[PDB]
Amino acid sequence: KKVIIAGNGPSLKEIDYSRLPNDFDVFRCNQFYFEDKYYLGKKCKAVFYNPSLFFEQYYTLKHLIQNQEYETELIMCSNYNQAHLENENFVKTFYDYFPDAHLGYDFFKQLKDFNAYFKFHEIQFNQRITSGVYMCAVAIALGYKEIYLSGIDFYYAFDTKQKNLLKLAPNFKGHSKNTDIKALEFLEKTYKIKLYCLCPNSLLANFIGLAPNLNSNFIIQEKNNYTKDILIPSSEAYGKFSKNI
Ligand SMILES: CC(=O)N[C@@H]1[C@@H](O)[C@@H](F)[C@@](OP(=O)(O)OC[C@H]2O[C@@H](n3ccc(N)nc3=O)[C@H](O)[C@@H]2O)(C(=O)O)O[C@H]1[C@H](O)[C@H](O)CO
Repeated sequence: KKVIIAGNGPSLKEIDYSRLPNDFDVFRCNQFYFEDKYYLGKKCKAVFYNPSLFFEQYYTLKHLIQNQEYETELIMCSNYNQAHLENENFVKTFYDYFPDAHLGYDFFKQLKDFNAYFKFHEIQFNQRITSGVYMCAVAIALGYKEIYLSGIDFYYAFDTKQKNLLKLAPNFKGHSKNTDIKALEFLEKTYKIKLYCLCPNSLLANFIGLAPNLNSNFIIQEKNNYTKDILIPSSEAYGKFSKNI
């Protein structure tokens, strides 16, 4: 099966739906649910969240599901088993606090050469990949062979400036384009998989070849009265979780 991997950049709103593969799974990340339309449908194979806001995103995801705004088979925390990158207790107890979820590193680490490539450049040169790229590695580890990229623009497809998210991550007021491209090329080259770019106005199309024009239709379903901010747990919830925070 093929996979569409979506970051949340402007390009997400500029998909050339003519080039959509026949049959595919969808990977989403972080604040994908801020999208004002279902640019890639309601059904996710996997949603990926950063360790630092995992508690709050998992809580928000449960409401998205409850409220029939999205579905997802897998729930991934994009960790790396590095003390300077994420809380060691959170990781240690993860499956007991989030039993239907997965540590992304369980899959990421199956790519030995890429794990090594990433670890070296991060710890040595402070080269971090974005989640778009992390999702790619995990996809390859699950045996996907064709990856179609959207929403990756090297710095959203929506107003991210929402009260709760601003409270949790005040930086919504590390990375580079090159670091991401070099990682993608490395993955393509080393693991013999195919990258495609679904967004021809994206700066990404300079680097990855355009997915092929089939004559695909896609219905972009509208959203109303939808969850467009992350939800915050109660202070008693944080109390209980606190060893892991
Ligand atoms: C403030 C802060 O912490 N920003 C980071 C950001 O530097 C980046 F690390 C990332 O990406 P995030 O912004 O959510 O966007 C999701 C992914 O979509 C692609 N994208 C999006 C917008 C854009 N203009 N150009 C892009 O390329 C990138 O592949 C990105 O990783 C991430 O984990 O990769 O996550 C956010 C937050 O940690 C997260 O949103 C909190 O839940």
